[PDB]
Amino acid sequence: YDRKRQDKAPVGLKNVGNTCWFSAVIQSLFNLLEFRRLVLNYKPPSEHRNLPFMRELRYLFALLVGTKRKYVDPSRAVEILKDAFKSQDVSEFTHKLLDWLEDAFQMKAEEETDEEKPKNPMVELFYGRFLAVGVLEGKKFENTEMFGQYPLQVNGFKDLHECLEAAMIEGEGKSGQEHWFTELPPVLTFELSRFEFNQALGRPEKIHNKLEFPQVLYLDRYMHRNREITRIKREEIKRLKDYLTVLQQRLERYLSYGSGPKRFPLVDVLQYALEFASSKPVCTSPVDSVIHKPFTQSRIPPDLPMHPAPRHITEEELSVLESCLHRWRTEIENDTRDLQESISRIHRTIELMYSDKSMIQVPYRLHAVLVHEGQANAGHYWAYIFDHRESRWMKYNDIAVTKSSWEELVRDSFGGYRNASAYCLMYINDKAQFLIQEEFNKEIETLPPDLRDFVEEDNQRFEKELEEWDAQLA
Amino acid sequence: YDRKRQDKAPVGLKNVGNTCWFSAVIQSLFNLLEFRRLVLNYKPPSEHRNLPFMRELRYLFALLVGTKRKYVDPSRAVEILKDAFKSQDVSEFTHKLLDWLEDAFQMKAEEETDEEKPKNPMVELFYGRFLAVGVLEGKKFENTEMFGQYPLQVNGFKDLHECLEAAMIEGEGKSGQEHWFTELPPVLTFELSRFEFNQALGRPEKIHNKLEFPQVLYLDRYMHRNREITRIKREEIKRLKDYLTVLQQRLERYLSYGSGPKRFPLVDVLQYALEFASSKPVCTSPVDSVIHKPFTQSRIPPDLPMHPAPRHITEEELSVLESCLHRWRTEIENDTRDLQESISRIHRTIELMYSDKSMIQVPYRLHAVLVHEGQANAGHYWAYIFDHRESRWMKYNDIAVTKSSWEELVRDSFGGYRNASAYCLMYINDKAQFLIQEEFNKEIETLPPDLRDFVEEDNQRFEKELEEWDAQLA
Amino acid sequence: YDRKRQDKAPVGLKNVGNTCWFSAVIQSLFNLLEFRRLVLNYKPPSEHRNLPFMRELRYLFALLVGTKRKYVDPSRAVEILKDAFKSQDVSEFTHKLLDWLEDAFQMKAEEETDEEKPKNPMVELFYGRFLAVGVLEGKKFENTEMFGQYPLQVNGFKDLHECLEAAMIEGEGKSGQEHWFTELPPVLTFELSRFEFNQALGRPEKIHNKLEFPQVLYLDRYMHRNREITRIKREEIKRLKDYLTVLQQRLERYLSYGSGPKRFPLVDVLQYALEFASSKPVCTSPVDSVIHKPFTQSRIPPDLPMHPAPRHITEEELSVLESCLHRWRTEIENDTRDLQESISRIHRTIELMYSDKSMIQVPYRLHAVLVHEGQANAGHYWAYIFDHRESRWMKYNDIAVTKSSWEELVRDSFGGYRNASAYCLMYINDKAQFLIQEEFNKEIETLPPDLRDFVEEDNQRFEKELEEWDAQLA
Amino acid sequence: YDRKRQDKAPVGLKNVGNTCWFSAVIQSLFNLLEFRRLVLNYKPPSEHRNLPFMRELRYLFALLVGTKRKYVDPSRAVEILKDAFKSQDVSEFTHKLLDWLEDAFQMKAEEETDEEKPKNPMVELFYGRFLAVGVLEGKKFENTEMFGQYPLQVNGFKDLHECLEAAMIEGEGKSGQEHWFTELPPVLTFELSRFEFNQALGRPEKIHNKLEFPQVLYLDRYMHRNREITRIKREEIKRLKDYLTVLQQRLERYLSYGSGPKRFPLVDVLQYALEFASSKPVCTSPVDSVIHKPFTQSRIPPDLPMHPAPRHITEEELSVLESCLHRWRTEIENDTRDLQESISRIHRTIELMYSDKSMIQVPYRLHAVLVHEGQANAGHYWAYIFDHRESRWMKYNDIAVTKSSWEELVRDSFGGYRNASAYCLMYINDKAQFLIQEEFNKEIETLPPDLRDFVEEDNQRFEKELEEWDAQLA
Repeated sequence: YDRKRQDKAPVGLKNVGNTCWFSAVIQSLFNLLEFRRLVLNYKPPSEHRNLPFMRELRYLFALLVGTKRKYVDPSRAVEILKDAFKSQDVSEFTHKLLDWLEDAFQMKAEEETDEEKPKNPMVELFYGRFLAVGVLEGKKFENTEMFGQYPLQVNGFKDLHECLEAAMIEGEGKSGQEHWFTELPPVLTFELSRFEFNQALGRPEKIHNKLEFPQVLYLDRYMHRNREITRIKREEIKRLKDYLTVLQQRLERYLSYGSGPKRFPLVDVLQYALEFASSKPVCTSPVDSVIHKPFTQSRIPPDLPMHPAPRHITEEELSVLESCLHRWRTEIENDTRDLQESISRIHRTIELMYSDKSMIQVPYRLHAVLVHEGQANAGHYWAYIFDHRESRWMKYNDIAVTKSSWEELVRDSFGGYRNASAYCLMYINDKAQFLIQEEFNKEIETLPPDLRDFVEEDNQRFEKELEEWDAQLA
Repeated sequence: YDRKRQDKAPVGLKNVGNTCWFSAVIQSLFNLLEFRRLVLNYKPPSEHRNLPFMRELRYLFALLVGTKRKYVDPSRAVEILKDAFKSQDVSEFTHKLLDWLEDAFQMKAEEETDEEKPKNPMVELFYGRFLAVGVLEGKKFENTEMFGQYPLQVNGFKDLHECLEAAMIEGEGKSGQEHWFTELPPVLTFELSRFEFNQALGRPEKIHNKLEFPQVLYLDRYMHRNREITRIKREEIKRLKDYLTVLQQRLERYLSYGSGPKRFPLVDVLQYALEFASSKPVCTSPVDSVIHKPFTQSRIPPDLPMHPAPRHITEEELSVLESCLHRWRTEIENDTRDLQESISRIHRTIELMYSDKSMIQVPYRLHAVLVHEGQANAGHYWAYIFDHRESRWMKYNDIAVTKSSWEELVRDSFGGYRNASAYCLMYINDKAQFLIQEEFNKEIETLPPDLRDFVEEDNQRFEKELEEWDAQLA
Repeated sequence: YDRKRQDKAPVGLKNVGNTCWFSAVIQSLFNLLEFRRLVLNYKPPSEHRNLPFMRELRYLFALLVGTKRKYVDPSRAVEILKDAFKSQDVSEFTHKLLDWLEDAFQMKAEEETDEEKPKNPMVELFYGRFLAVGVLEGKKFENTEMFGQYPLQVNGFKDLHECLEAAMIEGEGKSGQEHWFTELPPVLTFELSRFEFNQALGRPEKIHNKLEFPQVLYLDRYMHRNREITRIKREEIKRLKDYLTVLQQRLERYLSYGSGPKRFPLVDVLQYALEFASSKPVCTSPVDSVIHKPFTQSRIPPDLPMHPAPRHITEEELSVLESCLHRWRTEIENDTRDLQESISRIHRTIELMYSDKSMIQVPYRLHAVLVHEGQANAGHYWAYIFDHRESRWMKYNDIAVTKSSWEELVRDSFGGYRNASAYCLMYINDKAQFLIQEEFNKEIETLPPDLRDFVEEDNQRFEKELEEWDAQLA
Repeated sequence: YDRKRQDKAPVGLKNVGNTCWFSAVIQSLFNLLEFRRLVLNYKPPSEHRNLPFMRELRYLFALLVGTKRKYVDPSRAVEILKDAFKSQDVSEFTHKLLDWLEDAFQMKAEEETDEEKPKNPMVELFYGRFLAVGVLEGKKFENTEMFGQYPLQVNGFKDLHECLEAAMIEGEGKSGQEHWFTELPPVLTFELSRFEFNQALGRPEKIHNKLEFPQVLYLDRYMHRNREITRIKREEIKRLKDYLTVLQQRLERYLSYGSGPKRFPLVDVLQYALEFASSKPVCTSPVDSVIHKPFTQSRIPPDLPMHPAPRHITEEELSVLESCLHRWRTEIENDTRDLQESISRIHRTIELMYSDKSMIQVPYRLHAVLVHEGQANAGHYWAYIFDHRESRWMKYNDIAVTKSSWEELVRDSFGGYRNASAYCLMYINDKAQFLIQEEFNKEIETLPPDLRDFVEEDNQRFEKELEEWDAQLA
């Protein structure tokens, strides 16, 4: 019973009161290096639980870098935003934790207002600004606004793009609105709300559709720059979707054919008709070591007529049927093929609509995925985070930080597969490569003298416990 | 908080360590009046936990008759057979409880061996004797044996008779065995073992087939008296079952027709063929307030050709098809009918095989059903018991004895429906009407002076608690 | 090959060009006696295919009464309304056939305009008049109108009443409309349109919901007389339906419980939890003739721990769980019961809403049901008709008129069960008992001298063919 | 209407009386070059329909090589083996067609018995010899025998190897038998019999299990050479299969857990228990533009208690449950993982058992696959054949020879997917590369002078029809 790091790995967090949402959200910010620098180069500049929190955060980050031991107890910092709702959501606890930083980095960026007016390095990372072409009542309206995480809703949609286009267009002398981005943050986050009313049940629940999202997300379609072209693509998309719907309907009828309540493939009914016509006729079905030549069939049953076959049939009734059906069967076997082939193409076309230079210009690496299993109020949470340097997806589940994969991530995050599902996606701008994923070079020993001390004391303190482990063999 | 009987109802039992199997089995014996007399007319005659048990049983029966309060704590008596396995099944606990009585009623029937040799009134009720026509190895063998509850196994069978015939015949210079009853007990019990190995799983589990049993059971087929006729019926049964199997196979083919992996009703394939032939032809399906007269149809769609229809067709291709199919359809529509009708009859015949005078002569009332929900070692148990006098099925679940029904009973007991299922059936001989269901007449006050006292003391003691309930309003 | 009537049964019709809709609709009018009298007491009074049709109809009715032979060829009469669309629906063919009669009985009721103005005995039977409380635009509007068959639409509804209420109320400064009957015909017909668009498919198809209808239909709720009370019931109905919806939602959650995508009965999860807690603990599951006493169980497996069981458990962890779950299980087992019981009651209440004297006063016998299997343009049709006198449902399928049942009728007519389904219901007023189902008494030989002759000639002509059948044995 | 070859492609066959089995089997032999040489270098050497057949075969092969036109009418040759059953199977028609060749190549190999005794070049290709270690009755027996196509049966098996091992071992003082190959043909064929009795139905039908087979088949395990090692592997295989069965059983219980008839994943029951315990308590459930911060959730419902939650709960009932379940859940979540992981490994191990040098030494290219859709007597047939030179799978369906793929082939041949399924597999020895797939080099014009003439005449004759096609524009 003495378990430390392993070859200087990443360190997890023992979360304390099933408040895992913390470890999830922290580990995401911690692995975003620029923000980690910001938190370590912060001192209290000279709601005021604000500042002792960020001190203990500073202390926990320090620990997360230069501890020798497997995990840390962040409860020191948690306890702070915990009692801060006394005198009660899970997504308010965080909303405050972001206010605290937003406000606290405003405070320490106000040390150079000696010759100046404000500018906030946290708000520089997360927030951006989108324009709103709102033709809201007869007359046109055009509001540009600030935005944090863009919230997206998930019901119905297959992929993220689908899920986003539709989340940015509302309505449409007919009122209406459409968004476009003006300025993206470098650290772009999305919310995926799966909550929806369940009429069968009483109340609103998590939807469970699979919703898939890319490792690389190209945002260029969603901006004023390409406002003109996008809008033109979007028509063609719709007019195509419209088309395949007709093909899909017209296909369904081949596949699911019949006037009755149970319906079968037309292919199969024609095939099975001719089988019965071609069946050897009958009148009374209510009372009763060998060497094989190359292309032969052993075991082929005797051709004794039975079961259902027709009672009689002309030679010139048969060969009419055989002409008619065996022709039609092929008329279907192809029409089906052509309808599937027609659709595949139209799908392909829609896939590629936004796919070349000019529209492959604003790429984003998926950095972190926050996933949640369980009920609305009470869940478990955890996170997937890209290593970047080692270039591998890492799964941060409270104490335990495992090397993971995209394939694994997918099973948890997309939904449908497990009970779990993703709720925050966190993308970072590829172009802003090192504004976020740099390591300020000069040439544990990478920390301010404040923290470098504490972390080393607390190392040594934990070291003694190991001297005491092999000294406790005798 | 003071709840007594209601209009002198039946009284339940607070079972103590999820040992409900007790309340179940006791309440069954208690409601069997003759046995209840026996237990009340027993005094210790002059493994010897045997006797103080039966004293406390005597005391609990007394209570069950003449208490004024809703239930009794039988733990006094339970505790006795509980520690009796120290120095561990649930179906050994009972096996001992029956030994105790069997042995203890032998003891007090040995008070009149002054001029005599033995005879046991308990063993007179439960036990009977069956003969064994065993042609076990070349030569014939014929063993008559005593039997308690006949154990039956349940896998596969629909009804109890099926479940019993097959449980009494084993095998068949070929070895073999068959049982017949010689002497039935008046109080005939059956075990229904649902345990069987589950190859998919590891280990043996409860089967869940529905298995149904009658309110009145006629045993005459199962005896030496009718040995000759039964054996003759059993042939005809088999030779009929054999027959309907052919009808059922030959039917299946009409219903589930096709050479492929998915197969459909022949009726429907012929119907849907003619629909397609009769469909209005087409060449290019891969690229594109009113008064109503009596028998009209509004809303009948326009006849515009579409979707799948054939590319061309002669007038004399059509009317060949129409002749051929519309004929065959009717050839099937009838063959089906005749095959179903043939089967119904054969079923009927088998139902009635053992159904008239000479074979309606040994009837048994289902008296009690013991049912069990839950796993093999740990369950819940309860019982259904016929009132006889009030003539209503009563559901005895530990503390709570509710007026119930045959329909309800059926849902718990038969299996398939709920998780629960019956494991003991307890039938009583109709002819032996009052040897069991009498009430020895003379003309609470129906009990020996011993018990009449205790029960009345303990009444009064419980009465004071009620004086203390309305006296505790102030 | 000579097949005549059987004991003077009813006679069918060999329909000629899969125009069965004729035999269906005719046999319905023929069995409605008053209308049959009308057609036989019609002579051409002195679109003029009108009159030679009705002559051949007169001749076919005559035949249907007094033929000795099994069926008749009505093609003489069919041919007439057939070519009448040359110079093309199936429900126009009939619409004309009704115009012809409607107009032709107007012609022969105009023989007593010598001292008078019109009155039409056909129109007297079929047609009625309904009022329209239409609050159509701000201001109120109130139109009474004539009506033939009331057309009803079927999607969604369970029973006919449901299917009718909703068919008589449209909408609802908000526009709206509601119908009530003013004057019912004695011979009240309804259309059941099952056609609806099928978005999955291309085009509109037959719906297949089961829709049930009564043998006796009480119309009183649907009239101005009870306009006040009905409207009051309809509120209470709605406010109850509203209520049970809440009960049904709140029930669903007990039955289909879980945060995940697959959800199970809460009962079962609690039951299966306690089974696992109560399972005998284990640490390493990834690498490895007897007399039976009455209430015992043979074959109960050994209790060897295995498979999944927990790794460890306190005695005071167990009995907390056992207290908590075994309590909750019962809290659910009852809540479920109470919710089902609550619903049953509310259903009952709604069933009886319109059920006593004052609302059991306008009864209608279902006289005939017209059913149709097959596609929109091309079907098969047939009819069920109540005998009244013999008091038995008769199934008229082209040539073949069989004794049938309500149970059989139900399978064809209601939908869901077979491919077939009913499209016209024909009810008759119970009170107008003999205006329709009389037989004008005086005391084959029940026909005018015209027809009595022809029918007897044509009898004799058919008789000779039978003299020629036993004379053709030699 | 004049359609010839396309860029000198392969030529199909218009089969004549739904006798496609011919085109199938011929095109397979034709594309096997050595056999094609044999048939072209055959002249009648000097049942005697034998020889004029092979003349017309010679003529049809000639045509298949050097025709300019799209297909050929082989009916000349078919007609010959057709009437040869007059004075009636489909797999006798072929059995004769192979006898004819077998016998006819014996005849023309008997032209060099001037100094010799026999040797047959056809029989050299197809036939081989297998040994039979038969311990048939107490004493051992050892028969080596000739064999043509090895017939395999398909029920149950997944892959061909499985399907073959089991087809070569029969039984096992206990009788028994096992085969091993002694001498393989270079052109090794297998039969896949899918016919089996269908007890539910009447009679034997095609099974539809997917059965998969490789493009490259390594036969070394199936021979006397490796008799010793194979037998040793086969034990270890069995003892492993035995093992995973235990793992699979022990897994099933985690996944499909419950005492009742419906059973659910243990994971899910524990998860859903804790959800309900953790549900916010309740007493009466039978009667009643914003900027979002980064990691927040909008739309999270209010926490108002409802529906099912428990009636009450201690703080120290809760945290016992939470300890107990949240622990156990993880105990399962891992045990599952370990059991799946254990199995994957054991599967892998079995896959590789026969997989390295010494057992990768006798490789066979799948050359041709013959597939058949339809009923036992009446089917459609077609073939897939590897090009070798162009190195692409070609689908030969009567007239129409299309460029195809392994992926496509798989859909037709393996079964389960379509109605069709493969019945002959034809493998060729990789090592015997050119004994079969050579082209005897020297340096249409590749044919004897006999055939070179006819084929060119018949070319020119067909050429005139094209002069007549553009000359028939005017």
